[PDB]
Amino acid sequence: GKSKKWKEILKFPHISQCEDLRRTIDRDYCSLCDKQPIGRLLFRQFCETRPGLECYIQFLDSVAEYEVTPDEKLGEKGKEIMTKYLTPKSPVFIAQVGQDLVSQTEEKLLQKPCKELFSACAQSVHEYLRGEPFHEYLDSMFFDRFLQWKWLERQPVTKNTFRQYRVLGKGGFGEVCACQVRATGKMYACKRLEKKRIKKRKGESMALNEKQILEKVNSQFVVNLAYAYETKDALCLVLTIMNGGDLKFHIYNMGNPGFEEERALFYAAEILCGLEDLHRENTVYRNLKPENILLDDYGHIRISDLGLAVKIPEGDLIRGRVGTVGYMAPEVLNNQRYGLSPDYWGLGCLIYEMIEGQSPFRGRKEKVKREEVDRRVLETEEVYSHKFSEEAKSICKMLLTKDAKQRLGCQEEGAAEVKRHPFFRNMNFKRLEAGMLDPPFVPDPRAVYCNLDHTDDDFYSKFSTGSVSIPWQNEMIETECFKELNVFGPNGTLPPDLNRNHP
Ligand SMILES: Cc1[nH]c(/C=C2\C(=O)N=C3CC=C(C(=O)N[C@H](C)c4ccccc4)C=C32)c(C)c1NC(=O)C(=O)c1ccccc1
Repeated sequence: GKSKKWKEILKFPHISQCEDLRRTIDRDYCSLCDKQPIGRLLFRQFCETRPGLECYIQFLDSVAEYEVTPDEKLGEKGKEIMTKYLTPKSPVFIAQVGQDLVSQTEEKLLQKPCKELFSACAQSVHEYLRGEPFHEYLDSMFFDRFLQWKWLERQPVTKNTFRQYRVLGKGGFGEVCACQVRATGKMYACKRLEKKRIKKRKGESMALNEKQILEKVNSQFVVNLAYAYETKDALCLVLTIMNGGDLKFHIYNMGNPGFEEERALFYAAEILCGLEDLHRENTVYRNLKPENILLDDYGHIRISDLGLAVKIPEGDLIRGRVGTVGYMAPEVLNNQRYGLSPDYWGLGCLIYEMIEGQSPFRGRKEKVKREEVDRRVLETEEVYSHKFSEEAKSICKMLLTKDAKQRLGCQEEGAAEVKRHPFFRNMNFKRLEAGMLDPPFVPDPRAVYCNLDHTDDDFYSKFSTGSVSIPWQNEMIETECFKELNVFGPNGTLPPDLNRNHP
């Protein structure tokens, strides 16, 4: 549902408008050719024009396929790649990998195969492309086209950039609408925060905390921020739409109550991956509870309410009794100084609650005061049932270890430790992060699973930043706007917008 004249808004500017962008963008290979989706596509598109570079992109694709191939099917795939790219007389032969590297991978395949068999080769390939091909691409018409896409990216966004549809989560410190970008037709979730409440409550710093935490992290398993802007009356945050409901509804209304262990495994694996992505930014979530794990249209999950998240300074600890009764780690209830450990306590709480259909320290049918709930969280040892395997019992106990120093995942190894736990013994995290494992429950599409101060001016100047690069470029690609507008000249000739001769 793109706007009538959607091609005029995303109309490329003339290459001459991007000179300021050219002399300012950092020419980091990893950033321009990999992280940034549209940049990645354009560099790959540049490599298709050269004969000697095409085989390198094809090989990296085949390695990407190898990493997610099942175990029983690895050998075959490995041999395929070898006889295709790594044989001297192959039409698509990789040259910059040393002969002493192809013979090393020959020895590797002569034995049991591994998922990272081709990692050495792929790194050699990238070390090559990082040099001569990359700098060739910089002086190519495709980097020029990238500068055009960036110029579009940084354009100002306002209320007119989107169109609102319905309110969905009116309740918190604001409301959550269903905004939609008009030029592309992509659906999001407006997160209107009323300026007046913000100043009255004096929590402007927490608005920036959530906005900046979101803009920095980009995970498949945490709601992604795509736009932040200021409108008369409020400050909305354009976020990933989640039309599948939340985990609380599916545990209790659509559950036994509860899930089978295998189902809980899927959700816990994605949640652990979300928490790992947040922790890579030394950011603790502190608000893990079923109603904050949402489902999308496919059945995959994302962490949602980041209003309590904070970026723990590296080599530092923080203080704060925050969260929801019954989902607060003991170190928090006591107001001790903690790190990332509350999130792993929350993970324990969630796996338990999914499997058993009730909280580990409170019964669905129980009527207890916050005081006794906290006393149990701090003193009582939880009990398990035949719904848990020994492995599930184990991971829940280790994650629900009262002493954050003994708690699983709260060591130097981090999420890796939790991912190795026998509870995930049958989980291929690689295929999970690649979206290959089918989710257990698929939400039906047509379902309903339910003043004039200058100080505020600076607070907004830091909040209303605009579009987020990676999300924005991803939006362009999903809506096929990139496919449609990314059109060069007939038979590899400079299009008019990229030829400095005629503006
Ligand atoms: C689509 C959708 N998104 C969301 C919601 C979200 C989202 O998407 N991202 C995010 C990220 C962060 C939040 C978040 O922290 N807010 C808190 C409360 C807050 C704080 C301050 C001010 C306002 C709000 C919420 C969301 C909701 C409910 C539905 N609606 C349903 O779940 C629903 O009933 C339904 C079921 C089936 C089909 C259609 C609708």
